[PDB]
Amino acid sequence: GSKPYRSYVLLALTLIYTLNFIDRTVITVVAQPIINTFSLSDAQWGLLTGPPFALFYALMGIPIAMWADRGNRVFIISLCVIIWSIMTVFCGLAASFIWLLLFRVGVAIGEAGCTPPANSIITDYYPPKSRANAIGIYSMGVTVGGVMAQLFGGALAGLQGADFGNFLSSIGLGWLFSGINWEEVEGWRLVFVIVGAPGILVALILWLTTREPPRGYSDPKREFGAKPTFWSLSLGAAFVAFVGYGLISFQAPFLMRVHGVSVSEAAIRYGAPLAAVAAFGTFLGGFLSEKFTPRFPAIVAWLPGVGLLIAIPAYIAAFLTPSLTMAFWMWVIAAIAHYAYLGAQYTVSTAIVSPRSRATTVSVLLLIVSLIGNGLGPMFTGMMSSAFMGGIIRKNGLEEAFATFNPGLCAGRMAEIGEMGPALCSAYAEGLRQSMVATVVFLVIAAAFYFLASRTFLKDRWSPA
Repeated sequence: GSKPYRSYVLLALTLIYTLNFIDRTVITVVAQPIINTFSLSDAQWGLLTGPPFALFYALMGIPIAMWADRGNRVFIISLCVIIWSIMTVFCGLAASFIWLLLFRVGVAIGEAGCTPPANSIITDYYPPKSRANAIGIYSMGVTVGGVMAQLFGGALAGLQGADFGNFLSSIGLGWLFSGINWEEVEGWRLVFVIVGAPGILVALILWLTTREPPRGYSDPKREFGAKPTFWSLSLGAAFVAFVGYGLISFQAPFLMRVHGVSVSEAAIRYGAPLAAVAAFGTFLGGFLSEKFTPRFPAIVAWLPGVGLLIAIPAYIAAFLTPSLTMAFWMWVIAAIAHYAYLGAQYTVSTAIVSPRSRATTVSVLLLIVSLIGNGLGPMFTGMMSSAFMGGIIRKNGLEEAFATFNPGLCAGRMAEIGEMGPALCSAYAEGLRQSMVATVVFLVIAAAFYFLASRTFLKDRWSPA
């Protein structure tokens, strides 16, 4: 590399990764908007925000990783950056739920090929003396990306299509002003397009300015599978992630339906704070695992899963509370406890395997936590929400009214729904509220696995003696 040049390459890659997480998570900011537009079932929203990232890892990251090792240059990143940028603007342009769902899978496929190349890139650029600093910096893209998604998404939502159309026209793009009724363009479309578009320019800049480092350069010169502790730590993390993904996927719809916050406020005043908090708890739980190991590992107050068990009431309080102020603060407490156990299980998994094998140990564990947590979490939370609403409709005989239900009318056009419109809106709020509570009860399943891990830990532990 070179004293400031490789630092530029590192910044470029970290920015890509931040943008990767911006595109990935901004979908949760504009949830209810997309739902209103297509009159989607919460079951459908869970489907859109869950299983499509079965293609992110299991069916694409493993292929692309192999491609990077025996493949081509920086091109692979800049190619993927364009793919998931294009697919993100196509989401803005989606005609229907299935088109939206297809484009989303495209984003997933594109993002699969971000980090595996970027790790190799950094590794060859950086000397072992400082590879870990570089990679830690790069990793910050997740935290920054999560918080930026809630900030940029929040800001861009509530931009009127008319506003954007005037802007485009004023900067010389009347080729887009003509043919589009900007007054009827939904804000969530501008979010997707404004967010995804500039990534193509970014990809081009990366490709022009970042040189493919020589493989292995660095000029400044699977035993876990046999262990029950590993599979326990994996499942408990997949259930901690399950709840996290479920909740994030419906976080803003909840806050809107139940407390009447605007899309922007949902994302700016709650979304981005809680994202930071969730990262904070994640780092904290790994830190505490490292700090408090006085020749005593798997550290945790006796009855290991009890910290998760504390998060469950804090969560349930937040959901059931009529004060939004207490909702936020209880949620902050609950996220800290909750995401702590995420980082704790990450650290402990490296305690049961030889150093040479920690990479593949964490890789498998994260594949598991993705497929199960991201793949099922939102889908459970959606289905239960739809189902819990169903039960209200049955109990109150709302079926006839519901047949003409369109979530969007709840905003201010409840009379237009019919005689039982307000009933249906409260059912729409309560179905989700009840599912949010059901969701976090899965932290019982998670705590159960954490306990099971502590039972087999000291047999499966790794010691250098």
